[PDB]
Amino acid sequence: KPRIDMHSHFFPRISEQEAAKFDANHAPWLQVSAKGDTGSIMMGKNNFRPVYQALWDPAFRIEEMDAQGVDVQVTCATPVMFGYTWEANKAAQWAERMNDFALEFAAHNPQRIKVLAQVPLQDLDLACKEASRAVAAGHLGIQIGNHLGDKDLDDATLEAFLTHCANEDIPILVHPWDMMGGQRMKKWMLPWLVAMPAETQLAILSLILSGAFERIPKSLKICFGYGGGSFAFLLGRVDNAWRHRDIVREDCPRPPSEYVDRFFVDSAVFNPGALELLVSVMGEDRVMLGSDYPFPLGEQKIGGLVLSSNLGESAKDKIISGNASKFFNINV
Amino acid sequence: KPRIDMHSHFFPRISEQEAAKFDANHAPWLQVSAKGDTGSIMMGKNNFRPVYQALWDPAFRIEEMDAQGVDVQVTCATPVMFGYTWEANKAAQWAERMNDFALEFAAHNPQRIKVLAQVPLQDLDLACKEASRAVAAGHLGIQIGNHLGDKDLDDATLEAFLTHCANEDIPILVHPWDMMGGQRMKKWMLPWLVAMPAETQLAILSLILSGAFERIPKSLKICFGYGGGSFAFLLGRVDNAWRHRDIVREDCPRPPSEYVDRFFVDSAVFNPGALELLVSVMGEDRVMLGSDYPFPLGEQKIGGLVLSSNLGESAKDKIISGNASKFFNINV
Ligand SMILES: [Co+2]
Ligand SMILES: [Co+2]
Repeated sequence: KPRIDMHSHFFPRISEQEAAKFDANHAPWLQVSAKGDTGSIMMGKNNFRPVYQALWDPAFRIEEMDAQGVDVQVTCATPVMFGYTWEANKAAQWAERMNDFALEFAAHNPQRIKVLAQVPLQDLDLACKEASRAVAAGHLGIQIGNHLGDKDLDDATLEAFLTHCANEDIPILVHPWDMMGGQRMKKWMLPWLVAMPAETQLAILSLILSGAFERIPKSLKICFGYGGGSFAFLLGRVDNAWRHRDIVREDCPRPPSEYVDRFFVDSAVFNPGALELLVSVMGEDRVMLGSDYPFPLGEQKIGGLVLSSNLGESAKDKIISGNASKFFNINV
Repeated sequence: KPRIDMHSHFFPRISEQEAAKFDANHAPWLQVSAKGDTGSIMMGKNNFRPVYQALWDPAFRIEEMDAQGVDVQVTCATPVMFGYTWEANKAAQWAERMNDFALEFAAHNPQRIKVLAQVPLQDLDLACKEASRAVAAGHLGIQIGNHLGDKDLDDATLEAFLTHCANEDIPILVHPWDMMGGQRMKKWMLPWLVAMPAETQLAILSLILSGAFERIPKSLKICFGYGGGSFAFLLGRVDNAWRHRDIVREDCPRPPSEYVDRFFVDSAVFNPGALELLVSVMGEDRVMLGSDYPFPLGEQKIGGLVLSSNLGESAKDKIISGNASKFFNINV
């Protein structure tokens, strides 16, 4: 059985002065130490995140997959590369540059490294073009942020994008980014612990309660990061509301929990009971191993949590291999 | 066996002028309709929120209690009553009558109807003043908003307040209000499904990761509303972050999951699996039955989820009744 990890990120070699050529405050670039082993994602002139080789260097990444026992890894852009706020033609350009970088990275060993495209989502026309092009060019689908400022997934532009992908049999992974919280969550990585899972839950819900899933064709393949946030756990609150308020029910014809057959989630929930509640709510067919490699708060032993749970033989196979094979049409 | 509902709310009978004497524009009052079965919480001259009778009628509440088999019920201010933005010294008094009004509602019957108080939390001194006098007066503890603007519970000022309450041996129910989200959660009661649980989780993690518990004594009896939100579901992720980053660990000397013996949660989670997972995280002694009566999104069949679960019979007894009596001081 081949182990598949479908949530991992990369960042290419981009010089400071080139990030500038797009935007001197918000275009990210990669400062690497001369040692070669480490560096940081930068932002204008500011440190954004400490990183290490496996992020940019595909050769190095292979050992680490050998070491982890990971055969096939589907990887994508680091969310900070998204460029969703920017002027649209630069973002469309930026995306095309990055999705090419990504193809290269994978070319090192295209059998074992698969990529996902980023798109200039603030512009529906350019975004569908990049989606279609980049999948022509090798990508197995797209990764988008869960929202566009105060447009959430129920917005018509975002729905139309999912609908473009649906119609072209292009899979989508949705990653939270640009977290709500303004000024309250500056210490202890709260943005990662509180805002992020709520962000993701809210992507799922914006689609459910807006009646979006009645409009998007049933053939869409859409997956949600980090177990779909707290979605599964708060699903009962959601149904309850739905049953007792017209305003909650107005746009959503079926109970919200009936819609769990319309998307997938990854496995990264960091706890045996959570994963089980998750697989319980979602079904063993809709969960995929993702690790969030190679970041500090990803699963440092990939598959560990699944490999050693109270779970089905076939279910574990589905989660570590089966599900993702189909979702991404990876020839097992 | 005597069922206790420790999460409910009231609004008082304040005459517009006898209210506006505080703020002609922002002090909330209650308008009682034609028949007498329906109302509206009014803001100065504005229609804020319509309301059914049991929010204001103690005599009527009793009948509904008897109909549910609730023997004792603890009720607190509706979040609109808070006024944590308001000029301290004014609210210091405004809180006082809110709390006297409360006692006035709990006068009709004290064996069965119990009160917690609100405070002018924006000024520490006035709030500490008020809590003590209000408890002395006959309130059983207090209810606070989870946050005050950008000021979360890791605040030395808030922390101080809680340490005060532990020392005077006063219990505290934490409720989420004034939800994060800016312009984003506008339909389908999204703030209540997403913002609310995130907020409650934020409040709990604020104490844990800030180190607040290594400075606040074991004597604080603090409960968090709505099952602690998504806290118990996401605990796995926090322990993982903590293990993997210095900034998560920097102020919290022990793994976050160990602090689960320093607080309580109510049980309003509206799902069998969620409840068991939550008791699995918190234990039978730290989960109390709360309905959120009389709001529509409260539990209809009060106690139903607990009584309908595969849990230890005496565990059931503790949620329903045992724990709350100890926690609040309710004669069995
Ligand atoms: Co990620
Ligand atoms: Co409430």
